[PDB]
Amino acid sequence: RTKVFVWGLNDKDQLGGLKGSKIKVPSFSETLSALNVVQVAGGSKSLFAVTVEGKVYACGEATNGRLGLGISSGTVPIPRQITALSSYVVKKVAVHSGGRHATALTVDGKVFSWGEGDDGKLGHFSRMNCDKPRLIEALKTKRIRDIACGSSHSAALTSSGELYTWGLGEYGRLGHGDNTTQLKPKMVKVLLGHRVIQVACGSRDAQTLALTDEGLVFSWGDGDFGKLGRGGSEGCNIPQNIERLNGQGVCQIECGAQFSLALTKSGVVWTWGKGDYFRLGHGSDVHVRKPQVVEGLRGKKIVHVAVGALHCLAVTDSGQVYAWGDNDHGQQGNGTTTVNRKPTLVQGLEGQKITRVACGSSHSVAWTT
Repeated sequence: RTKVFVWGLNDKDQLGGLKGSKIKVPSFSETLSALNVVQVAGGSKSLFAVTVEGKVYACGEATNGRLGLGISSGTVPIPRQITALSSYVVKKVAVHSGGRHATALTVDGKVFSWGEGDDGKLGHFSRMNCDKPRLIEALKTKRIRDIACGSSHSAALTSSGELYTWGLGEYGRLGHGDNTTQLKPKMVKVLLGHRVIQVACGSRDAQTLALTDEGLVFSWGDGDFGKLGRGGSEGCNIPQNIERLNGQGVCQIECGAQFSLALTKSGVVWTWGKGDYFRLGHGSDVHVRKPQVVEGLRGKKIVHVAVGALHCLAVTDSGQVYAWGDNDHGQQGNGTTTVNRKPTLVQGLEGQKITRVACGSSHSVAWTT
């Protein structure tokens, strides 16, 4: 039994079966709790769940085929299974919080993509949309161990540590030294000789992050608001090391809208980038152009984080969920629509030892094991 809780925006039933549009307090999801979820992932007004059986369920806005259920208009208000993937064991779904396309990675290392096909982010040597998932033929020969999607590009990394990016080339987010759109996965040759073990992709004029098995964090792409983490606002189409995070023990990296977040093995959260609407968690809405420790969580061992467009969630080792950022749609889970300028204990989860959070554009998810 895996207890799942949702809140935030529900205008397109992306919360999976709640009445109302601004769910302001976490709410037990009967649909999602029944599935026995291993992962929940949130896209643009969309929700995905990977069950312990390896199946995938989707709900939310159907526009652009973002749900992979064979339709490209309307809404799916009850989680439905992505039967295209029924004969595979899916281990993970990657979607950006402001995303209209996604990928699924199977346990044997095959990768499927579906949704909006603009700028080639699906990886099928085209710009076609895909209403149902399709095997990224280009990666058949590679054992893929992780995936990430931005709003306009996608990434996959192999067991050996090589990183592939593809999709919209503009502002250098792909990391190949030019700004050329890539319609098929292309290997980031600069990161060879580093074992890349995780990657994260942003939205709109986007950055990209990579993490190596030695703790090194790399960033590239759009530089606006200092989201690349090296000060100023200069973009870069070549992966550059974020010197400040070296030796910190970074173990997870995420990209919200125009900002970056890192979590360390010892439990520290670092954020940087665009500060508007308090998405960084430092108590003010100024930009932060090199990574800064989120002081409001000092002394709380954070074990899992998730980022939406303008909000963050962090789980403590004791099962408490802290949120910060914008609250126009109740995604803070403080029972109001008041912004959390600093990390704030989420309401209505006491007694529930939460181990995982996820976010979509303006909604939130917490669940147990």
